[PDB]
Amino acid sequence: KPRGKMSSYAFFVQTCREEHKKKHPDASVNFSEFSKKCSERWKTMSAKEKGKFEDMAKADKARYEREMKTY
DNA sequence: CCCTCTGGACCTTCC
DNA sequence: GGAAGGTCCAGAGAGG
Repeated sequence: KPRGKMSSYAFFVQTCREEHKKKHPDASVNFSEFSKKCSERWKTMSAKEKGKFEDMAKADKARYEREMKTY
């Protein structure tokens, strides 16, 4: 079962969590409040501050298709 | 000694 | 429109 695609937002939240952990390895992390602030941040980002992540998504999009052609 | 699932907010992909 | 299925997850149950 090939993993499902990961949107730019999925990549962004993963990255926000990697970035948050490294500087605060003491991290509580509440499902509801981590989600809210990641998406509150995604709003204040620009079409190309986001680009870094859509690229990661376009890549993982190609990955899915490639694994998909064998399952 | 060492994968899967569940709750749920939020977002994009897909029907 | 809105379901499906991603991201964030600790702890428990299932199994090597």
